[PDB]
Amino acid sequence: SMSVKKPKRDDSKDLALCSMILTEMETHEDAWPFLLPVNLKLVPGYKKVIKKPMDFSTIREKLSSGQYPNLETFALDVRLVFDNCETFNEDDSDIGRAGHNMRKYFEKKWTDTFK
Repeated sequence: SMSVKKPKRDDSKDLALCSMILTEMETHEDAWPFLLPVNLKLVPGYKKVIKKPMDFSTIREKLSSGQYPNLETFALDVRLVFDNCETFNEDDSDIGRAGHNMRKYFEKKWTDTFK
């Protein structure tokens, strides 16, 4: 509350560390459904159904330009990429399985780096 604060967690390396995680997600062999925005002209149903599209390139641009106020807003956009994928793709598809694999990979890196 006013003039009463928990001890200051060091957040000075968060930008760099989120960049490294994002590099490792970019270079994973199952990243290919997630590298670029879904083409809304060429994928019937996507625009109407997926209210907030998100992809790795868009997270990279937001990160590089100071559009994440903190490390949690960064994790929300990463998770959004996988929630969107589950919304549109069957579990038993190459893309559906890719999404599950990447989400696992992300959550471990996140825990090991920050928890």
